Amino acid sequence: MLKKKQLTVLDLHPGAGKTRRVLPEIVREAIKKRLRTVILAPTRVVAAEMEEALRGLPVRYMTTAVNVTHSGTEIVDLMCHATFTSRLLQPIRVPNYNLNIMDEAHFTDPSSIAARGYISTRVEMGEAAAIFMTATPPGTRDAFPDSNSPIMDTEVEVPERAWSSGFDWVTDHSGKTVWFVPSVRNGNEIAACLTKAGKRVIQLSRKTFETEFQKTKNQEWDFVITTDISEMGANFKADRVIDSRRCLKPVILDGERVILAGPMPVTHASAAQRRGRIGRNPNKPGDEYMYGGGCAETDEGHAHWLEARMLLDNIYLQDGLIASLYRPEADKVAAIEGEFKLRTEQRKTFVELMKRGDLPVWLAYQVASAGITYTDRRWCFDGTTNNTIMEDSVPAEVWTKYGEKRVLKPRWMDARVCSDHAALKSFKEFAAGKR
Ligand SMILES: O=C1NC(=O)[C@]2(CCCNC2)N1
Repeated sequence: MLKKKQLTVLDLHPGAGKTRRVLPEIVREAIKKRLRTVILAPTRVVAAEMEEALRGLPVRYMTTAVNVTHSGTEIVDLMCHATFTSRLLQPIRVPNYNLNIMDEAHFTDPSSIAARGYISTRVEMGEAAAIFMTATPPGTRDAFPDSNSPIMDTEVEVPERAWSSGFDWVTDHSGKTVWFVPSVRNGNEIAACLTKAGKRVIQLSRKTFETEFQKTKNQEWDFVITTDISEMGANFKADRVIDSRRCLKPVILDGERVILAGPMPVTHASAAQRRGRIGRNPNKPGDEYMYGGGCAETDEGHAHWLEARMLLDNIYLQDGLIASLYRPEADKVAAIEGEFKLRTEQRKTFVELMKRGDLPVWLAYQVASAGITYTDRRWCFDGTTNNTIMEDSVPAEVWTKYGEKRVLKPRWMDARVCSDHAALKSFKEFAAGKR
């Protein structure tokens, strides 16, 4: 696999040992052949699990998730998918790695799609080798793959709201359950219902992932209520997965706004990864997987593929050449390579709105392409009245950096900035000029 001009997909079934058995062996061969290598982890939690599998090998951990003393003798670098894409965007010179390893290469976040595009382009050019590690490569139609031990698969109606009757099987369980919900607000309702019934619940989501995941190892729990973030390598000591088979889909309407569409069916890749959390112990057969819907190809027209094109159009590759998306996922968006290329100063603003502003890619691009500077927040209040952000069914208000109380009404409306309480509080802070 380590021969240049070669991209290998390592598609062993979930729990076959890609991370703990195959990855250390690849690292050893790369160090023997003096290949400057990058290892890309989807989350800080997977990076910490990788340090355990790679302990004793000279790897440089470019993450704050691991507390190791780097000697300077390392030719292998380990960083998160988002860190790699960020460093490509920023004016930091990233080495041109001879070997690129992506763990959980199925991740559909824009920074992961961009990383796959950049890497696969470098391989197509004959400049580098790559390895994509995932049980569910882009374009999988099988949601029931192999596992370490047999899983009991059951199609059943799954509640997506609080309940009093009709779902006795949910609370009649004596083990540990991982429940995938389409959104944070949906998770809150189900968690409140389980807690009222005397159950110990941990909730997980993108923003609180590292902190709450530690609670899954540190204390006894009955249920874990999570969003799709737990599809990226998160390991649990569970015996059942309850799967709504639903997700939210960010959609760009008329090229003017972003809505969160659905809940709608997940892809086969997500269903296989959610099911993949159980049946991982060969000595314990009979783990259950209860699913409450079918799969569909909801990644076509999904805003993340357009956002990944916005990122690759602003990453330098070679003169005016721009990286293409990784071929099996390239038709998920109708986009021309280069259409989102920004001039030097607008590009710098685009990077800063994402890095410091913490805004979604699409929204950061609308602001930067309009020729607005990072600290100028007048666009958060001058949008049409239909763009009024609402808090508790009344218009949201913020004190501007001028000491004037104004209704939050952005020129470009992106539902992700107000999808939950934490997202709205963070966007109010940005509109206030607090970061
Ligand atoms: O909202 C805006 N702030 C600004 O400085 C501009 C002025 C006119 C066009 N360039 C950007 N717009």
